[PDB]
Amino acid sequence: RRWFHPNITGVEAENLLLTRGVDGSFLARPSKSNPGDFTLSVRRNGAVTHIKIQNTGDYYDLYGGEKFATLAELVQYYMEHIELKYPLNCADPTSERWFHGHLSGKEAEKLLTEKGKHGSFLVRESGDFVLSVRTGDSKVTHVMIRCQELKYDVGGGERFDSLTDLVEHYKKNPMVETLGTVLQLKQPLNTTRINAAEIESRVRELSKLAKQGFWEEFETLQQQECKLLYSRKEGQRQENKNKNRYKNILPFDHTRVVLHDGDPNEPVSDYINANIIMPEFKPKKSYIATQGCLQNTVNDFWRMVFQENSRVIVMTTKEVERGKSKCVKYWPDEYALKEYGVMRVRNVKESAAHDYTLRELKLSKVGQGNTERTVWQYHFRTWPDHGVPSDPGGVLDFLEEVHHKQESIMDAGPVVVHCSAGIGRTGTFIVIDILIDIIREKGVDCDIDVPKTIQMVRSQRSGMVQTEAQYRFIYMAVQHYIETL
Ligand SMILES: CC1(N)CCN(c2cnc(-c3cccc(Cl)c3Cl)c(N)n2)CC1
Repeated sequence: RRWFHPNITGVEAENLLLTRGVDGSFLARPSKSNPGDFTLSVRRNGAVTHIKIQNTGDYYDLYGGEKFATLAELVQYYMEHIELKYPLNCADPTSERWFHGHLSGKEAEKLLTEKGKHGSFLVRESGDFVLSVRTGDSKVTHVMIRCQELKYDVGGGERFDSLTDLVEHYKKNPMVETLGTVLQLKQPLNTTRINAAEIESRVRELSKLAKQGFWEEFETLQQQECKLLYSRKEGQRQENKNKNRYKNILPFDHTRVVLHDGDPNEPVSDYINANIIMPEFKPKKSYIATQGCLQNTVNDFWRMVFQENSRVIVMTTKEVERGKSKCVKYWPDEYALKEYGVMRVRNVKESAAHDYTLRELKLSKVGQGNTERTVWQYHFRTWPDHGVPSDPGGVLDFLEEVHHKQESIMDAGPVVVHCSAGIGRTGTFIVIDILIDIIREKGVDCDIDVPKTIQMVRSQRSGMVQTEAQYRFIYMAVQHYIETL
């Protein structure tokens, strides 16, 4: 993911492509003219083209292109399909997990001693740098990194174009001390795990200017999304193409929900754009993250709910937003009964609350009375069209009610969560739910690691949690939950 430059202007991007690139060279960067937006800068016929990528929270929407779950998925699509031929690699180490810019040696030794383990390492500024590694069961070793005539070295041997190239080389070819100690660079020092009780302190520190600390942390998490390019073959099958709301936003094959007992006369009846999400990766405290139904996928949706024994559905979109259909109406009007293929649904009662509507549904298979179960649909109706709510209170009160409903039901299957694409708002609600559940069981004195949790959810469905605004909202929601305990 070296084609992503987090700190360059459009002029710097043009100058980089015109002087260090060739026709077909490209890079992506965050927008400066509209923070929250991105730009794909591409060299074609000796000139540079700047293409806008927008993300208001649901997907990356490339101008003159398609809608994607991650920037890595976007780039992989066009590199395997204006030509994107040559990534122009970024030498900036700001978004590396192990880079701690202006941090002192005293503080760095305190962090490796209190939070490190064998092979924990960090790189900090001295124009020179220091590589600090903990080894043992123990001790801290400091390796001086010289910057001489724009290249990096540890005092001998090879000279690197970037700290990234230097760190990767010494991860592959470890330094050995003359008495035998292997300076193993096993893992970056963990600085994001916090005690839940100290959430306020961390939010305060992250709200300070780095763009704030939140931006730096979120972009270091995005840098790791190239580790998550898992296969999505099933969603690409001709037979499944029109079952996807967005052509290129697909479920990973390894976690997709497989639909069994399909119409024997239907060649492909096992697909739905949905993934099982398991915390720390029981059916009960698991989730199904899915897209908003299409008219042709309503029956598949109900086959999924029935098969998985799901008793709670969380809908985080209106049916229509900004004049566009985000989810078809897959449930009957209040008091009505409808058949969706082999599935029969009665809408028993609707209850309106400030931020949401609850629909008590009875789902059963046609011809089998004894299969009836109640499915509780919580429909969050006040999420803004773009961005996130200004206050997490409403979302928390809603999740608290959803949690208690699910907890009250013996052997309930995973909670189904959906929005439009099923990755932005969906991923945001699931992550908040996972984090608050840890504070429920383990109490205020528990460890929480927001980016670790999100990377874990993102390994089960593409792009869960889309934006820096949602990333900050997750911290704000955890903070508010702890503050009202
Ligand atoms: C100051 C700095 N340059 C930015 C903040 N920082 C970190 C570190 N680690 C993560 C992390 C944690 C768990 C899983 C994943 Cl995948 C990630 Cl990437 C993160 N998001 N930010 C430290 C370096």
